Amino acid sequence: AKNVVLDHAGNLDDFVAMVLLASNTEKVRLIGALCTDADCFVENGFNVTGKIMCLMHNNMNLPLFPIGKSAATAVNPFPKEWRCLAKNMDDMPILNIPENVELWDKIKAENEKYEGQQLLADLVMNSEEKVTICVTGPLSNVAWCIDKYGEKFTSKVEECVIMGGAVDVRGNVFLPSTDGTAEWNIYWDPASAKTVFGCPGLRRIMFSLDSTNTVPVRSPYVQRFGEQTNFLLSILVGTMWAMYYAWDALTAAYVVDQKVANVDPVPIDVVVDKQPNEGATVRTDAENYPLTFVARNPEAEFFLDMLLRSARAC
Amino acid sequence: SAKNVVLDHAGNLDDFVAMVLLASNTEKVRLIGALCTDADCFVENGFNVTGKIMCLMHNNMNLPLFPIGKSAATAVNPFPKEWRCLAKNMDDMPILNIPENVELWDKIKAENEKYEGQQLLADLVMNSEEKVTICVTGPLSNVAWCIDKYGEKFTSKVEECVIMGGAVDVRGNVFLPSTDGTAEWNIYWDPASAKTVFGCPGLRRIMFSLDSTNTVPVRSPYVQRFGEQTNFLLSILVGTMWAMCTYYAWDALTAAYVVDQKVANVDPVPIDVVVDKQPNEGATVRTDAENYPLTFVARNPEAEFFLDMLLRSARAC
Ligand SMILES: O=c1[nH]cnc2c1ncn2[C@@H]1O[C@H](CO)[C@@H](O)[C@H]1O
Ligand SMILES: O=c1[nH]cnc2c1ncn2[C@@H]1O[C@H](CO)[C@@H](O)[C@H]1O
Ligand SMILES: O=c1[nH]cnc2c1ncn2[C@@H]1O[C@H](CO)[C@@H](O)[C@H]1O
Ligand SMILES: O=c1[nH]cnc2c1ncn2[C@@H]1O[C@H](CO)[C@@H](O)[C@H]1O
Ligand SMILES: [Ca+2]
Ligand SMILES: [Ca+2]
Ligand code: NI
Repeated sequence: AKNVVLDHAGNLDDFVAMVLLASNTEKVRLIGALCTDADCFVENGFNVTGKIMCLMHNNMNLPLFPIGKSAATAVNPFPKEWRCLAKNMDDMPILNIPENVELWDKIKAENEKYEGQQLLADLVMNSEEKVTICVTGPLSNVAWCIDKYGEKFTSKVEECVIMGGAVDVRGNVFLPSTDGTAEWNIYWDPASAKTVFGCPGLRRIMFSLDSTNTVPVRSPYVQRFGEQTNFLLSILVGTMWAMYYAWDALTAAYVVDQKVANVDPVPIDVVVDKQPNEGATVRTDAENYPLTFVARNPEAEFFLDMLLRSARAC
Repeated sequence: SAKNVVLDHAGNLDDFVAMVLLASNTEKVRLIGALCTDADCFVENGFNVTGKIMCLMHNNMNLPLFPIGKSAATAVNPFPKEWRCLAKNMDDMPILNIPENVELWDKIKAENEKYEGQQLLADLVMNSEEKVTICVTGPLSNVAWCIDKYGEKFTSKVEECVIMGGAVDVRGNVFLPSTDGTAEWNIYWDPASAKTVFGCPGLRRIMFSLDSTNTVPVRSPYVQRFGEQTNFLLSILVGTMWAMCTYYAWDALTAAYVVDQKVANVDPVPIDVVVDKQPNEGATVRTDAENYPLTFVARNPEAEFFLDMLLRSARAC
């Protein structure tokens, strides 16, 4: 298996992505996770990450791993409308079985002392083999590592698989001050995203809205987790999807198996100016600008089957 | 021993916790029917979630099946709502989509699709051998329709109506640019129907207004205790519903009273409803009209008793 670190923002799909990575131990060795106070209040996101990890560790062969809270702060905050979703998951019955919460209470102190950004840097730089970073939240943490360590960090990254942006499709950030061209993860911290997408020597796979828009969350599919209620992960995943696109989950599925999508190189820049299109990921013709491999035409059925099967790991 | 009960609800998360409380306490309650109104949910979703809960309960605790109808009631004041979706999410929850339960619901869904909720309530009440208790957790439109159509022929068959709604000596929860914050949502949705119900003589009414429901909030550590009971389908269900709206136990408290009146003492108050288009439209006010019908308003509910009742009830299966 290959080493993977999950850098997420604590929304429901970030957690479905976590389940996908953690459950596929033959292909992925999940060596760490960091949570950013973005799509969630870092507090609850950290706790849900820990509760899911402990539920899996006590039920399948998933080694414990470090979990760190990132110190990253937003340039433009997510809608408070969907930030406290990690708070709700923190209270779900399936994540509060006493034997699992007891394990989390026993290992929480070791994890509370990590600073997420430094943890991402250390896990990547100190690994024997290269590490794949699955980024389902903003790019603030990867940018921080690039700024502090440069090539000492990027040379140890196998690839960075990123959920974010919108290249040849409309974005999803519709506010009185914006024009709808930007996507939320990039809009949260444009400058950090600029740093990541313009870094030479860093291989980037980009799951922008171009690909995620083609694999929507539909009721008949979500109801199939009801056929697997003897599996804790199916009660977990079905409950989170029961609450609009499998953005982060698609991104993580690619990490598990690249047959999820073909990718095409595009030089991607980011608008960091305080304008209506702030956060937009745009094609640039600047000479020698670094290429990003944008996912295209994802294999929907393959992904949907992968998630249902993965949710039977325990 | 058990008494006949009909649940008249609006499909939000607490309407469903109320349903589980009534249905799980078979020593005390015989649930003979339910109707769903297109108020705090899109009614088709509320209809399906009611059916799916009933079928899970029939297959796991022998709950007898009963008719479920969608009401044709339309709002006087619709919510400018972004929360009428907590029935849709629910319809897709894994614990309500177990094959053996979905198969049974699919088998009986067409028969229930044919009912019209308002007429169904009237028929359930009027054709019953023993009197019927109506637990109303959504707006009062359906009870009002029955009173308007059948009058005493309907009310004489009602044991009592236990209603969640209103605010008597505390502020309300309807905060809009044109309101003064003294009205509560179930009444504000259809004030005229509420006025009809509260002013009907010869109808016994118990009222769980914000005065009592404000005293029992949904708190995270208590909700997390349902995780100690995941071997019970109803604990995964109730816990999941209270988890996503950690909010008060408005409807659940109302249903708990139907199960055991020790949940709260009640005090008689003559209640009128503001129907004119004023800032306090929908408010429940104490009227001084001579000989006006009394409503028994719940006071100082037994919170610990209620919280224990719900955790216990959720171990029924
Ligand atoms: O409406 C929403 N609800 C929950 N999460 C959302 C929503 N919109 C965006 N994201 C979050 O931002 C990225 C996609 O733009 C994904 O990483 C997702 O977690
Ligand atoms: O009466 C009905 N019978 C069968 N399905 C129905 C009915 N009403 C709504 N649906 C809905 O249409 C799809 C199934 O054809 C499902 O989405 C179901 O929720
Ligand atoms: O008690 C109250 N609390 C909060 N807002 C209120 C209350 N009463 C009336 N409004 C009104 O509803 C809008 C905010 O939702 C404001 O326009 C305010 O005038
Ligand atoms: O903020 C809210 N979210 C969801 N349901 C609500 C909210 N406020 C009120 N109710 C609904 O209206 C009655 C209490 O006024 C209860 O019947 C409850 O189901
Ligand atoms: Ca995310
Ligand atoms: Ca209600
Ligand atoms: Ni239908």
